[PDB]
Amino acid sequence: GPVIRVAGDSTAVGEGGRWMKEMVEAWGKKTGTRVEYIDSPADTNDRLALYQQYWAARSPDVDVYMIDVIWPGIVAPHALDLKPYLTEAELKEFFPRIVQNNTIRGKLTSLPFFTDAGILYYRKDLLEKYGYTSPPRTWNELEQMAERVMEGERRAGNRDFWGFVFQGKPYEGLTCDALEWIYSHGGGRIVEPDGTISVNNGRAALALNRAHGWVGRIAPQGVTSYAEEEARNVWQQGNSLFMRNWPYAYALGQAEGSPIRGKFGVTVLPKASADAPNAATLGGWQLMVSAYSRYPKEAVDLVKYLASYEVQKDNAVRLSRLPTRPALYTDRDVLARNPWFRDLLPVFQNAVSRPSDVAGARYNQVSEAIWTEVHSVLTGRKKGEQAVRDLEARIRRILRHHHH
Ligand SMILES: OC[C@H]1O[C@H](O[C@H]2[C@H](O)[C@@H](O)[C@@H](O)O[C@@H]2CO)[C@H](O)[C@@H](O)[C@@H]1O
Repeated sequence: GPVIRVAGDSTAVGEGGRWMKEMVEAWGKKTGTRVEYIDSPADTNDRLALYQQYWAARSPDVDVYMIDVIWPGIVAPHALDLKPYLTEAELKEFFPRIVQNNTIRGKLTSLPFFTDAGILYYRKDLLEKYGYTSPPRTWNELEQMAERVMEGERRAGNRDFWGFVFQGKPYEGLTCDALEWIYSHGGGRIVEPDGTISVNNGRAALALNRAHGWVGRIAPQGVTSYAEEEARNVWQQGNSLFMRNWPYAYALGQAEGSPIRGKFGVTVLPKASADAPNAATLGGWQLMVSAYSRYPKEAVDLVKYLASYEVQKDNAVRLSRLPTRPALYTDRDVLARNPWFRDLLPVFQNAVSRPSDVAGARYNQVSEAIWTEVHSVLTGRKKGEQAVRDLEARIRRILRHHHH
C-alpha cells in the first residue's frame, strides 16, 4: 500500500524529531500504513530552503510537512486545502488566531500543531543565593542581577558561568529575539500590521544597543553564533543565570540527569519599563499536506491524528510544548506536569507576531534583512541608530510594490 512520508521536526533540536517520528510510527501501526520520516536541519530558515527544493520540483516524495507559523503566506500554493476535510466544530477546537494565521485567501493551509512563545528561564537557586526574591521585570534589573551573580559564581570558581544566553546567530531565531527586544522597549513591531515600516525610531535603536551591550559582558562572546540549542546547552549545564528560549527547554532541563533539574522557573521576558508592552514572540508549527502528495486522504488522516487531543497532550506532557487546543490548558495531567502553562497562558495569548502576515510571500526576505542588521549591532559593526535606518531602507526596497 502507500508509503506516507513526513518531513517533520528536527532530531537536532531536543527530542522533537525523535518524538515526532515516534508519533508518525504510531499512526502507521494504528492504521496499518507504511510510513517514512524525513529529518530536517535544526534552523527553521534552513528547513524552508530544503522544503522549497521539493516544492519547486512538485515532488511527490513528501506527503506531510511540519511548517512554521511564519510560512503560510509563502507555502500556500504547495498546500492542499484542508478546509473541506474538517467540520466547523473540529476546526473550532483549535485557537482561532492560529487557524486564521494558517488560512490564506481562504485556503486552510495547515492544522495548528503546537504553539510557541519566547519566555525567560531563570535559575531560582541562584536568585535565592544572591538575595533576589523575584525574577527581573525590567532589562536593567536583568543586567544588574546577571552582573552580581556572575561576579560571585566566577569568584567561586565556575569559569564557564554567564549571566544570560539567547539566540544571537544570524538566522530566523534572531528575528524572534530582536522583535522581543524592540517591542519590549516600546519600539514597535518592525513592520506594523498595516504595512508601516516603523523600526527607524529611537526605542528600537536603544533596544539593539542594549543587546550589543550584553555581548561578551553578561552573555558569551560566542552568543552571536547561538541558535536555540547552543543557548540551551550552556543553560542546561548550569552555566547561565538566565536564558531566553521557547517552552521545549523546560522538559529537557527537568529530565533525570539534568544538572539543573528542579533549580529553575520561567516567566515573561523583561521589558524596558513598566508601561512598555510585554514581549513574547509568537512561534509554533503547523501540519501541511502537500499539494503534490499522491495520497491526500491518507495524509489528511495522519495530519488529523498528529493534531489530535491525545498527541498534543503527549507533546505537552513529555516535551513541554504548547498545545493549540484551549481544552488542553484545563486538562489535569497537562497542568500537574506543567503548572506554568496556566501561569503564562496570558503571555502566550498576547504573544507578538513577526511581520509574516503583512510581508506574506516576501517574509523570508524581510526577516533576512532584520537578522542581518540586528546581527551587525550585536557584533559591534554598527550602532543601533544606523542599523535601524539601514533596516528601514532595506525593508522598504523589499516590500515596494507589495500590497497585502
Ligand atoms: O528559530 C526560530 C523558530 O523557533 C521555534 O521553533 C523551534 C521550536 O521551538 C522547537 O520546539 C523545534 O521544533 O525547533 C524549532 C525550530 O528551531 C519557533 O516555534 C518558530 O516559530 C521560530 O521560527
